[PDB]
Amino acid sequence: SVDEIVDGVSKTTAEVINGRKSIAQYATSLIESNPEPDNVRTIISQPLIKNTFLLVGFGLEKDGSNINNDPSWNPGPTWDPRVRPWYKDAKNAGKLVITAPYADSASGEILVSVATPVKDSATGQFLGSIFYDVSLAELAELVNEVKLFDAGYVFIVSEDGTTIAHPKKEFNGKPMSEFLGESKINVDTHQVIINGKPYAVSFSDVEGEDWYVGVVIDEEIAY
Amino acid sequence: SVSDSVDEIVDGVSKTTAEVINGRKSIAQYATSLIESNPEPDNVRTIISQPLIKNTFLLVGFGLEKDGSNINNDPSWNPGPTWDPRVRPWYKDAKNAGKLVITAPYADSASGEILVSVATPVKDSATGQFLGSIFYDVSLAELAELVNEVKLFDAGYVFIVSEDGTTIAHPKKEFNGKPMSEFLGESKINVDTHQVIINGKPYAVSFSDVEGEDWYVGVVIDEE
Ligand SMILES: NC(=[NH2+])NCCC[C@H](N)C(=O)O
Ligand SMILES: NC(=[NH2+])NCCC[C@H](N)C(=O)O
Repeated sequence: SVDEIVDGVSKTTAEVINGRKSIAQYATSLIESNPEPDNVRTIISQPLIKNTFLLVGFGLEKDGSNINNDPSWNPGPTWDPRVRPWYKDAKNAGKLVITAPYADSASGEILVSVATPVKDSATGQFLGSIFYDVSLAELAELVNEVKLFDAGYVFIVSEDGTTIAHPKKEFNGKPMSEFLGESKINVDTHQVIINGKPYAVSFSDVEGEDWYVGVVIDEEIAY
Repeated sequence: SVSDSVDEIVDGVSKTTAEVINGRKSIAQYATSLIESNPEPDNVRTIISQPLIKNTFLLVGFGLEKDGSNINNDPSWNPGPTWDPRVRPWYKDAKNAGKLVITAPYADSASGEILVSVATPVKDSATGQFLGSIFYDVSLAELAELVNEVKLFDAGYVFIVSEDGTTIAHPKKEFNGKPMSEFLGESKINVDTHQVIINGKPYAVSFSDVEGEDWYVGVVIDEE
C-alpha cells in the first residue's frame, strides 16, 4: 500500500534530517559554551562537520565578520552574513531552524541551511548566527536510496508545495506543479497523469519540519 | 536468479549497516578530537554530556592512565575503585590500535550484557603523552533491531557476525557473542547464497561484508 511506503519514507527522512539537526545543535552548544575564535575553528573544522555539510560558518553581529571551515573561500568585498537568510532566520527564531530553499552566495546552487543563533553565555545577548549548509542533491539521493518498487521516486516539498529536494536538481526551490502538474498537496494516494501514463502519488508529513515527502510510482509496476 | 536476488538483499542491508556504523564512528571520532584539543575535566564533561552523544551511544566514559579515574556521561554511575578503566578491554584495544577501533563483544561491567564499544586513545596535544582512552558503548540489541527493521522478504531475519562466525548481533540477545553455529548449525561463513536446513525446514542463507569492519551481515530467509 502506497500510504505505507510513503509513511515509511517519511520516517527515514525525519531521521536523515534530525541527524543533521542534532549535529548542528551539538556544534552550536559547544560553541556557545566558549565562543573564542580558536575554539569555533576547532569545533567546525573536523571531518564529521566537513562531511555532513557543504559549508559551515559563524557570522558575528558586531561587525559582520565570520569564522568558517573552508579556507579556500573567503568572502569578497561584498559579503555581509548579517544580510543573509540563514542569519536572519536563526536570529528571528532564537533557536535551531532550517531555512526555505535559497540561492547560495558563491555558487548560485539552491540549498537549505540549518541555522542557529549564538547567545552570550553570561548576558544572553545575541552574538550572531551559524549556518550549516545542506545539499539538496545529496538529500534527494539519500531519501531515494532504499526504494521498494524500482518504478518512480521520492521527493520532498514544503507545505505550500515548494520543492525542497527532487532527484532532478533543476526542480529544487521550484513549485512542485513543475513535475506533478497539481499545485496543492493532496495527502491521500491519488492518480496523477504524467506524460499520458497513470502514476500513484501520495504524501506523508515529516516530523519536526513543515515538509511532506511525496512518492510518485508507475501504477503498472507499483501493483 | 533467486541466489542473485538474496545476494542483493544482504548487500542492501550491508550497505545501510555500514552507513550506520560509520556514522557512530564519526561521532565518536569528533568528540575524541574535541576532548584531545582540550582535555580539561569540565570541557570533557561538556563534550560528552550533550543529547547528540547521550542519544547515539549507551554510555561514554574517559578513563585516565595517571590514576585510573574517569569522567562519564551517566550521572547515576559512580563506580568505586574496584572498577579500573585501564584494565578494561576497550581501554587496551584503543591503546593498542593507537586510533579508533571497535571491540569484539564483551561483558559490560555493570549489567553483564554483551556489548561492543567504539574506543579511542587520547594523547597530550603538546607532549604526545598518552592520557587514557574513551569508550562509546553500542547496544547489540539495538543493532539487531536496526538491521531487521527494513525486511523485504516474507519470513526470516537479519544478523551480524565477525569474520570467524562470532555473533555480533542477533534478534535473540542470548546469541550475542556466541558462535553462529548455535542458530545456523554451520561454523564457517559461506558468503554465497546456499541452502541451510534448520530444524527440518529449509532456509536461504547469505552474507555480505560490512565496509569498515571485518563483520558480515547475514540473512536467514524461509523458502516457503
Ligand atoms: N560555498 C560557499 N562558499 N558558500 C558561501 C555562502 C554561504 C551561505 N550558504 C550563504 O549563501 O550565505
Ligand atoms: N552501564 C554501565 N554503567 N557500564 C559500565 C561499564 C562500561 C563499559 N561498557 C565496561 O564494561 O567497561
